[PDB]
Order: sequence, then structure tokens, then C-alpha cells
Amino acid sequence: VEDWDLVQTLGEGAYGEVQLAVNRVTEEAVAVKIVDMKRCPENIKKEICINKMLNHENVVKFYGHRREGNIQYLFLEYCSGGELFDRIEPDIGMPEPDAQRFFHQLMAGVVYLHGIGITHRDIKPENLLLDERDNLKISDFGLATVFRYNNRERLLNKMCGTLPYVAPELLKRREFHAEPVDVWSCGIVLTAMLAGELPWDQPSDSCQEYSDWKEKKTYLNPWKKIDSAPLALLHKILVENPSARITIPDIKKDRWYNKPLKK
Ligand SMILES: O=C(O)COc1ccc2c(c1)C(=NO)c1cc(OCC(=O)O)ccc1-2
Repeated sequence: VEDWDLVQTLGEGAYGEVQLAVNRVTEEAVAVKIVDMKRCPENIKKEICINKMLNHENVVKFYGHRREGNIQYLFLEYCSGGELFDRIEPDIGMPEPDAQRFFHQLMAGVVYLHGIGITHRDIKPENLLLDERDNLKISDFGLATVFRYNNRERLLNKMCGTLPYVAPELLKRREFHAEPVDVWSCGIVLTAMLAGELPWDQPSDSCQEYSDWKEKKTYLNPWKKIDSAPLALLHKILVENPSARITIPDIKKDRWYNKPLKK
């Protein structure tokens, strides 16, 4: 209903929905995200402003914005693959070779964002959309924010994202660096793909399962399901002191990351 028709509901979140929109002339498809500024106008001015900076093969394409009353419409690549969340078999995961591919692509996407000084802040499988040839695209810049401007980094102080994905320091410190938290959530997504389960509800000393990982009890799952090469990488990503935690340029030199698996 706006030059294009709204065919089916797609991602009914809080604040609005995402629809599938076909143009009836050209037959082309898009995702219309629909935010009713009555049911924030501030976090939404940022989303689109961030979205206009973005252009990469692993980040959902931004086509434009119209205001139509209270109603903001963001015109967004439609990913006919859907969510990576759905290619994770509960308790089992997915073939190592697909995980490694999705991880290569997620890395590419994140390097990109980080190189333009943007942290996504909410990387989880629900936010990783797949296109028609199963290429992974980083989605939903609703919580994204700028952490380098004019070549100066600034620490974040707002807590956000999704607890099982979040990095311990975001719980513990008043200010933290933006990049390592994005790395940590990327690691949790790896664990998710390779084991089909989340290792803990939040990285708290108060959280049993989290305490067992710091004690290297990798004899429990989801670790036992994982396999020594990728698990060695997870050991370098899910490090607690954000400063000792591996960085992306170094993930790119890790053995499992550079292992041939897939045709
Ligand atoms: O193939 C299917 O079964 C459905 O395909 C989908 C399913 C969910 C979503 C899409 C495509 C999207 N394409 O862009 C999409 C975008 C979304 O954006 C959310 C945001 O920007 O917050 C959310 C859900 C979906």
C-alpha cells in the first residue's frame, strides 16, 4: 500500500513490523520496515542515518525512507533466505562447512561496519538474514551507534543487545570498547551454529554454565559437540578480559578459519 503492495507480514517486532512488498508493475520485492513514531522519533532518526552510510555485500541494502504521517517506512533489501536462526537445528547445529561460510561472511560484514566506525551492538542469528544464494547479511541497525568519528574512538556506556549474546564487560564496566563486544557476540553465534544451543543465559559469575567455561570444563556441552579446531577459536574469542580477547585481523589468521571444508 504505497506505489508497492504489502503481501505478507515478515518480522513482527516491538515498534512495528517488516513486510514483504512487491511492486505490481515491475514485480520487484522489498522488505518494508514500518515504524509508527507514536507507538520513538530519536532512535529511528539514527537507524536511517546509519543505514544511509552502509554499502557492502554482507549488510542488508538500504533503498530509502518516506514519512507518510506518523509512519516511517524503511525500504530494505528483502532476503529470501530468511534468518540464519532458522538454519540452526536445536541441539545439533549445522554442518561445519556451512558454519564456516556464514562465519566468513559475518566477519566480512563486521570488518566493514567497524572500518566505518559503526558497531551493530546486537549480532545474533535472528539478525542475520540470508539472501537467494544463501549469502549472509547483517540486519537491523536499530541499536547501532558510532564509536569512531574523525579517527577518535569513544567508549560506549549504554548497555544493549541480547543477554546470551552480550559480552561480560558490558555487564561489569561503566565504559567499554565497542569492537570486542561485537567480536564476543560473533563467537556466541559460532557456538550457536556448531552445537545448536547457547552456552549460558548471560556471562555472569552468577551463571553456572559461564563459570564452567572460564574453568575450561569443555567436557560439558555445548562444547563437547564442537571439535577441537573451531573450539580452539572459541577459546580465543570468548576470553573475559576484553583486552586479551582476539581481534578480527587475528581471527582471520586462526587455523580453523583458514581450513578448507566446503565445495
Ligand atoms: O523466506 C522466508 O521464509 C521469509 O524471508 C524473510 C523473513 C524475515 C525477514 C526477511 C525475509 C527480511 N528481509 O529483509 C527481514 C528483514 C527484517 O528486518 C528487521 C529490522 O530491520 O529490524 C526482519 C525480518 C526479515
